[PDB]
Parts: sequence; structure tokens; C-alpha cells
Amino acid sequence: DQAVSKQQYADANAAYLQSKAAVEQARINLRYTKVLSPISGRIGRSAVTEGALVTNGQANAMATVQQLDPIYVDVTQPSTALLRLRRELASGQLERAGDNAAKVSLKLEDGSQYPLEGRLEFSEVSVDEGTGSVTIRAVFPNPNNELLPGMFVHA
Amino acid sequence: ILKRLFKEGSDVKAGQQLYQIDPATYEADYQSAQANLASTQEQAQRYKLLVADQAVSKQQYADANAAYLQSKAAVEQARINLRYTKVLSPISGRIGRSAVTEGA
Amino acid sequence: LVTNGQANAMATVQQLDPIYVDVTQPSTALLRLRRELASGQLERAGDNAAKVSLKLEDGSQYPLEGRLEFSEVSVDEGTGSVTIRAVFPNPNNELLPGMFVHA
Repeated sequence: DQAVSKQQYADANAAYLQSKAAVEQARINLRYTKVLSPISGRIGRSAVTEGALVTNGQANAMATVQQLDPIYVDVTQPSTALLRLRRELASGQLERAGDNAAKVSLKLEDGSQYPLEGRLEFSEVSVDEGTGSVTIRAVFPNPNNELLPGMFVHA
Repeated sequence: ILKRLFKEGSDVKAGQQLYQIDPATYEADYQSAQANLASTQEQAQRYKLLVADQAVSKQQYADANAAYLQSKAAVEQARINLRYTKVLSPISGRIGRSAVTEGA
Repeated sequence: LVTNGQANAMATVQQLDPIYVDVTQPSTALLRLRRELASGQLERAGDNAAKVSLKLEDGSQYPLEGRLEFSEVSVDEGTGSVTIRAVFPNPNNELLPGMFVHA
């Protein structure tokens, strides 16, 4: 029935929403204290136990959560091998594979072939200064806990 | 990092968004800034309608228009912080692996 | 002088009535054990497989047994060995943290 201005209602509603956003931004921190796990997977060991002082933006990780249904396999090819491939694929003495070219199979730490046969993507474009090696990424399926991240496989 | 949004090893465009950093506090800051902009926008429209018949001072209109442009600049700062998350690729070229996976 | 959250600590308060043990086994022996238990040629115990017993750095055995815990899923790049865990109770202070221990 217009006993107060429309503009005073707009200013008071702005104060309402501008304090509701402050409640949201102060509730974000209470959600940060109960440290939610950022991703699902198998957690390792707790690096800090209870009682240790913990600071903001800490460089030291408190726990490590990793999941491995696929596993990235980082494989380093020397650049002279890629360069002789580029010299031999241009001539007719080595034809490109095509439909079967993506499949890679890895040799495990006991000389036994891994039963599944994954695929590669992004042969990298930056070599390193020291050993002159292009790293090549390959993705492998991993149903059981057979491969572990940090092994030394061949491919 | 919530999730990464680029195929690793493709020609990413200039301005194609790569990641999505958790925008919760920045969405809160943008909602606060937009809530201030709504009221000062509306008051500047009212004094715009009132100066034509001189029912308000010209100086009170200049004060309302200054508060309105300050609040538009504050919403631009909040929008720039909301654009820095969901980080855009600054140039266009071949992209390698992600040294920071999603979750870190 | 003391500042707000520096590198060094002013004291170390530590509780030792249970004691964790960080046993490291290599990845090839873990892989051989996993293949041998997956195949039919080795049977795993159900109840006695959780028990772990020490052997201290003088050769004298430790009288109380202790329950096993997890193994990590990430073998580290340097030493090439996964790490295990165990919990050993000590009412008296026979075991103290930092000592070299077999299991």
C-alpha cells in the first residue's frame, strides 16, 4: 500500500542480498575446515597427524588421494628415433600402420606382458634439454590393482 | 580444480577455456556486487527521470550517477575474478600434458 | 622472538602408546606375491595373516604382536618400494619412535 518508497525497498533488499552473500562467503570457510576429499579414490597415509599446526596454502600435502581405473604410462622416446621415422615414412620403405597404430602393450617389472592392450595419445611436442627425449603418453585399463603409479615399465 | 576441459594434445584456441577452478567464493562476491548494482542502477534511473522536470538537484543526480558508475566498475572487478577462474588459454597452439591434474 | 607459523617448532609433543611401523617392501616381491596368490599355487591364511611380529635392531624379538594395516598404492620413484603399516601396543616404553625395526 506504499507506506515506504520503492527505492528504499530496493536499498534494503540490496542490503539483504549483500549480507546473504557474506553469509555464503563465511560458510565457505566452515566447509573448508572440514576438509572435503576433492576426488574419489584410494587414500594413502596421513602425513600430518592430529595436533599439527596447519597453515593456509600449505606446500606440504596432508594426504594423497589417487584413483587408478586407467593408468597413464609416460614413455620417453629419443628424438633421433622420431626423426628417422619421419625420414622413413616419407619414403616408401615404411608404410604407416593406420587403424592399428594406436595400440600399445606394456612389459611389466618381471618381463611378463600385461594382458590388456591400451592406446596412446599426444606424442609430445617439447623435447627436454638434457637427454633430447620426447615423452609419449599411453592409457591402459586397470580392472584389478595390478599396475601401480610409480613403477618402471617398458612399452 | 574441479575438472579439466581440454583434450591433451589438440590445437587449443585463443580464448578456449581449459580448467574450472572452484568458483564458489567468486560467485558469492559476484552476487554481492550485482546486488549493489541493482539498487544503484535503479536509483540512477529514478534520478534520470527526475532531472528532466528538475524535481531533484543536478548535484544529487551527479552523486547518484557517480555511485552507479562505481558500482558498475565493482561488478566488472567481480566479473574479472569470475573469468580468471575457468582459466582461458591466452594464446593458440599445441598443448602438452597437465602438470596439475584435477583435484589439486 | 616468535612469529606466526614459522619453519622450526618450539616443542614436539608426541604420543607413543600405540606405535606405527613403516615397513617397506620392493615392488617386484609385491608383484610376485600378487601373481602367486592370484594363481592357485599359494593359499592365503585368513586369521593369522594380519599378525605382524618385530625383530629389534639387536636381534631380540619383541614380545607383543600387532595388527597389520594397509599398503600404499603408489610406489615412490626413488627407492622403488611400496610401504606397509602396522600398529604395536606398548604399555611400557620398550619401543620408541625412530628405531630401525624388522617385521
